[PDB]
Amino acid sequence: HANIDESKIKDTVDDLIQPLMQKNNIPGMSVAVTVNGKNYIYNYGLAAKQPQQPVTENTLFEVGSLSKTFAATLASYAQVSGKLSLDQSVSHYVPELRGSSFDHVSVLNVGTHTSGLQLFMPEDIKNTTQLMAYLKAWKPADAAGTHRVYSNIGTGLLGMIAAKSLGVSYEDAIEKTLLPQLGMHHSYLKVPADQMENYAWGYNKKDEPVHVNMEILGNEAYGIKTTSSDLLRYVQANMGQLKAKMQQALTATHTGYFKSGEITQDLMWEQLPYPVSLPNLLTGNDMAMTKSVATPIVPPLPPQENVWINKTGSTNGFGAYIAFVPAKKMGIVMLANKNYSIDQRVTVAYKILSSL
Repeated sequence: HANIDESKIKDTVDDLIQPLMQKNNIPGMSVAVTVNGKNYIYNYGLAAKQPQQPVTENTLFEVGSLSKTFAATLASYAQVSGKLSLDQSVSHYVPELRGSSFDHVSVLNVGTHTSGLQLFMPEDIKNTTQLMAYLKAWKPADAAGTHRVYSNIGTGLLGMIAAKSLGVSYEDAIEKTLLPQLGMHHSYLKVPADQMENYAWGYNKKDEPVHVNMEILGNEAYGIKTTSSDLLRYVQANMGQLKAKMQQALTATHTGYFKSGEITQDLMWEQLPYPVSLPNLLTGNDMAMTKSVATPIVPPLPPQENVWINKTGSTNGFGAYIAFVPAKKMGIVMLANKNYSIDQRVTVAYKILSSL
């Protein structure tokens, strides 16, 4: 249609996403954009190849490490409810780690990837007893609070501590409290039977259909399955656009606690100044697997409007990205059932938001 922006936006998104899916052999995608208070959802391709099933408004994707921001939101909710202090040590909340290295690791450290815990849970840890034995014996290579090492284990502790401070399991905290209060009714840690037909298959490097296997503390770090529509609601809630403790909690996760390279590290969210240069955005999204120096921001930077806030997420079979700019009330969710390179996710999102 002439003189309407939904047709302009669809043209921009189609022109970027269709060649992206072709050249990377991505079976299906959903892209959700919010601007000017309006929501636009674009679906492409196949949720499953055999039997064939299209991506629909109801399609659930694994979001991988986007899940970390829900653990942060829960910790922030516990903090605004008076149940959790981020500067206290991890062993203050987990008494079985009293006398270990976690006497000198704060909850803020695990919420900002500055504890020094490694990226991946050791593969032979499968129950709580083995987990506690590992954590009691662990020692970081540098003092907690000096370096940033992106960590699934640290995120797991953040979520576990937040849930315990609220008196519930993490799964209960997310599925019975957090997601319902956000109005995200088609977001799950465990997909129910009536939604299994909507659960897209992921396609791995060998193009085999795969679903993520949930291991210990996995819900906190990589467990969320959701629709692009529910995640767009999450983005809008993070920008204060929807109809008080929960809004306070969402906003407070945007507090800036450490500088590392080009990014400001918030509570799991990461941010860059806006307007953002694409080179710095690409550099800031290439920090997933290496150690970097981390410098505290004290007093912490309050949640800002004039910033680009983002998070990548991946599993073996899926690739996701969220970015939003509160000053412009604009945001994007990109979900795919193949794990394609982060530089391509970020570049497409930059091009789409810059077109608005």
